[PDB]
Amino acid sequence: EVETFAFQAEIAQLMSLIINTFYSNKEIFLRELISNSSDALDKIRYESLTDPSKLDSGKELHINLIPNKQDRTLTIVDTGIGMTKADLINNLGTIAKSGTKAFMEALQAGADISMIGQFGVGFYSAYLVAEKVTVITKHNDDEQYAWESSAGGSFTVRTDTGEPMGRGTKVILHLKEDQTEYLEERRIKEIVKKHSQFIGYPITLFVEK
Repeated sequence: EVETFAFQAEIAQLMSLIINTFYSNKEIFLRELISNSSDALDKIRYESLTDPSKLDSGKELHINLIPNKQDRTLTIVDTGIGMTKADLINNLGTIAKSGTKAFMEALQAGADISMIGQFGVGFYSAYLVAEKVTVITKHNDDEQYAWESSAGGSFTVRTDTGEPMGRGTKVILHLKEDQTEYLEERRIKEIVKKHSQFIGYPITLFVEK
């Protein structure tokens, strides 16, 4: 049972700008997603300070990067607070309407696409490198859900029957054909060291057979 939704017009505009603008510095997508994971981990850590049972769904607070060359996917897994169904529908827990408004003024007033995370909408930088994004998420207060979009103005939400997650978020990037450098170990390591060297959670880069 799959529900299909229209993006708000402003978010559709943000996504088309990300997809259509010539902009070579695509690697920042990974910094933005890792920063989102760190923010999500901070949130469940804070809740756990006054309620330890918040971590009954998993005590480890971490970020995994899982490349798969056969599937042409890069998956960013975190054990943060996760998202409810309502969060997913409401632009993956972001204030994306007002954030987009600010970002697009900045782009005409000098800024470039790499500054996107300063406006709270860094998630959508995934579409610099992905033709499709799948988000699997589990929040303590809701069931496990899958969000998905290939842009084009719509996204889907369904209950996820896949592998149970415990708590957190998985962002599956179905990479564009010309963006497979982001599956190579040495490229991912370089980007993490350049842009994510001070993230306060372990980031484990998985290797492949």
